[PDB]
Amino acid sequence: MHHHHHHSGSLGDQLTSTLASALTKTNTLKAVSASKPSANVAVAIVTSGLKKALGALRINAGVSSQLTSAVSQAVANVRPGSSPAVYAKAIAAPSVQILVSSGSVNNNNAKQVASTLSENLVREMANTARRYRVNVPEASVQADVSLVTSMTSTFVISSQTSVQMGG
Repeated sequence: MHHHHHHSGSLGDQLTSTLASALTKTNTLKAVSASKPSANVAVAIVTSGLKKALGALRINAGVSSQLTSAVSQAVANVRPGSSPAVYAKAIAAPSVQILVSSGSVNNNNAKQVASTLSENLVREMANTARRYRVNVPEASVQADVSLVTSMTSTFVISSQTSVQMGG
């Protein structure tokens, strides 16, 4: 819908691939996914992490408001009983599309925002999950934050046309 066609790999495409991939191996997602709670609580959990993530990145309230509305829709569509792969994707897809449309993420900070957003999102997501019979030990959450962050730390956008006028 917002993604590009084909040339240098859309920025959102890579962000979602990594963001979803990391969240797919995060207890914060495997615990809630395996718990098979419900789209009702799942939406509230994701929103909690989205608010903190965007708030920590000084993201405009306007864009941060629509991002939550969309992310919640996708997450509320996957329905309960679905692997953490679909949930993470339903939160990154609508996140990258809006993050890129608002300029909140570009070909230079995407790695930073992806690490911080996921770091705060995963942390908050777990906190809320606890109230939904999905408690998570700080020992596990910490690993999820370091894992998602490490992935971005070495995130390189394979885009040929990435000239910012410098030569």
